[PDB]
Amino acid sequence: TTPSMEDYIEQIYMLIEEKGYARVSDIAEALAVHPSSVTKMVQKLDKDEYLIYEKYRGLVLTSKGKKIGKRLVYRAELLEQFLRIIGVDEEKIYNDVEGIEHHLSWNSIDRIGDLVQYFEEDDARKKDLKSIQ
Amino acid sequence: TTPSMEDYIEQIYMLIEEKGYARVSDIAEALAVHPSSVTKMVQKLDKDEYLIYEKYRGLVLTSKGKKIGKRLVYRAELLEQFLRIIGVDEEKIYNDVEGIEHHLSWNSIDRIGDLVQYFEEDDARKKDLKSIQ
Ligand SMILES: [Mn+2]
Ligand SMILES: [Mn+2]
Ligand SMILES: [Mn+2]
Ligand SMILES: [Mn+2]
Repeated sequence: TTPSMEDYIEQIYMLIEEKGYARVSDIAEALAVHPSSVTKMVQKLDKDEYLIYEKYRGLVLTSKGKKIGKRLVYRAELLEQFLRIIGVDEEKIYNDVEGIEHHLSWNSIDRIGDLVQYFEEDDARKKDLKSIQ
Repeated sequence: TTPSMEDYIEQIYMLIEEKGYARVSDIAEALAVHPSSVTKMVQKLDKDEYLIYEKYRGLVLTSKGKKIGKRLVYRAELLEQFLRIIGVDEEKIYNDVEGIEHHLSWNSIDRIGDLVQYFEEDDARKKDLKSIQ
């Protein structure tokens, strides 16, 4: 998966979970992309077997698509939590995560996860960190 | 500056500091790039006034090029220190930093810097973090 591919699967996952389906119109709006570009990507993902097209619904995710999707959602969520814990401007967190999410090994994600846990279990660690700012 | 542009300036800075000059041969080898691609980039950076060409030397950095270069070197160094502190596999740190460095605001770098300081001033914080792993 490329960065674009990962953003599409993650965005299709978010849509099924929150609403109940993925149509190309919703993808185009959400991702800030042209509708025909979504078509060419849906093709790639279908052939690479990340998704199926159901007839009177829209895009459904395969078994593989859903495993990848949930992993992508988790990663984005953790990175946001991480930048929020460390004190990054709220306005900047989403732009940072949008870019950095594709360029970290899972080993880094594993370790960022442990770092989040470190701060979550003792509030005094967070206060100490914030005193340095 | 694009990601490629930032990698070129940072790599030209590292070369002047460590050796004494930047030639295109050294850039091509270091960046894993074709020699004629370096030429087309040196052109961009010259026109955008990040570097000059001195006659019996090679690429020298402008005033602007050196300010940017040192900022890029600092950022890469801090991110490595950061991933090292959090326990990322040594083999993976450089690949992660190579990618993520271009997609973080300075506000994030400022805050990662404070996080590094947090761990550097009390060794017990590091031990606590490592016990979670
Ligand atoms: Mn994303
Ligand atoms: Mn993204
Ligand atoms: Mn670099
Ligand atoms: Mn890079």
